[PDB]
Amino acid sequence: AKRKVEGDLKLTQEAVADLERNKKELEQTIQRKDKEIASLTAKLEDEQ
Amino acid sequence: AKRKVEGDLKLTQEAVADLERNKKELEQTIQRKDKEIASLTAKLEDEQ
Repeated sequence: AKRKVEGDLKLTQEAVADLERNKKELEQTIQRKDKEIASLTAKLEDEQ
Repeated sequence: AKRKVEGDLKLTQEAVADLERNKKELEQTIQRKDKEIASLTAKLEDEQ
């Protein structure tokens, strides 16, 4: 049994490294959509 | 040796779930911003 518990822990850890892979593939979208509105919501009121 | 590792899974599962609860809000803020940028590209073009 201890083996099963350890296996579950390993699987949960696998989910977390991947959860680093999610959180950095998403934070790039945070910065990219930040610079787009910093381009657009600057230029929209100017073209207003 | 089994006993302390059983608690370590309880530690690591919620730390996974905390990022997994941070996973859905991080999509949610992008889903909050997925719509307006595709909207303002029309609005900037309609005013232009």
